[PDB]
Amino acid sequence: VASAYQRFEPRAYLRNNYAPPRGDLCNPNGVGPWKLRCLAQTFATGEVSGRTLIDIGSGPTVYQLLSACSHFEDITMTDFLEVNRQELGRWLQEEPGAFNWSMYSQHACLIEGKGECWQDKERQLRARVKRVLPIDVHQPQPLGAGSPAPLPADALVSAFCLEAVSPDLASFQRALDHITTLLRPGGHLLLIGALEESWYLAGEARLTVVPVSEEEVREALVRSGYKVRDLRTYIMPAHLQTGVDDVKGVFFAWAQKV
Ligand SMILES: Nc1ncnc2c1ncn2[C@@H]1O[C@H](CSCC[C@H](N)C(=O)O)[C@@H](O)[C@H]1O
Ligand SMILES: N[C@H]1CCc2ccccc2[C@@H]1O
Repeated sequence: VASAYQRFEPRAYLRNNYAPPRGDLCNPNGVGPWKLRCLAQTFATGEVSGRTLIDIGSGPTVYQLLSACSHFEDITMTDFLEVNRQELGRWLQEEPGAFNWSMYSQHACLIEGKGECWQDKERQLRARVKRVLPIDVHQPQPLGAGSPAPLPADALVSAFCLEAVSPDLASFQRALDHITTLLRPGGHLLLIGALEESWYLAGEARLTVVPVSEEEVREALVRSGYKVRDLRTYIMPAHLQTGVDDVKGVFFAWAQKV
């Protein structure tokens, strides 16, 4: 798969998944509002706390950290591609042509409901993201040996990565074992991913995906040494079925390392 991700277009991917219709957060029944709600509700329990946190396979997105950022002071974002990391930095610095995550930032404020303004939220996130590093979940030591990243992390967040870089179940399983080592025993893992998806586009690139079920994700979290605190499913409605992929649903898992 690694070679397929070489033709990956960050802007095409962002437009396919974070721009209307999926990027229209006005409909409370959309996938965006759901993902944000899961993340928000989870961090609102105050069980996922700590000093450091790592985002595995950040890609060119930041929504996966909006609620998280206020509970951890050292945030590490990662990704296998220079192009993505470049895109991340473009938003982190507020340079020209960064992607606009304001609609997302705003809804995270809505959902959390602490009266915070979206600029302060975006400001906090940009402040707590200390670094954007390269990563390969396939290497049994994903980040490397002398990674500038604090290890082990207190928590982990990963959205649409593992199943999007694994040819089959076993690879998905090992990939989890790999990143799972980056997590402190007792730490927390927040995994978001596609259910029963087998491909999705990113411009000229056509990525292969491993179709997984909710049950298969659960058993994989256990086999990796986690206590599944929560695991819910979102069924992709017709209006959000657009051709950019064949995803059937989206899963959210809150897992704690034994
Ligand atoms: N071997 C590998 N290990 C880790 N990440 C990889 C990888 N191969 C590709 N990736 C990256 O995994 C990402 C999958 S797309 C997911 C993007 C983002 N997390 C979101 O929620 O939308 C891409 O950014 C891709 O570059
Ligand atoms: N990889 C894709 C899979 C389908 C999907 C659906 C809603 C939100 C994100 C995504 C992933 O980026």
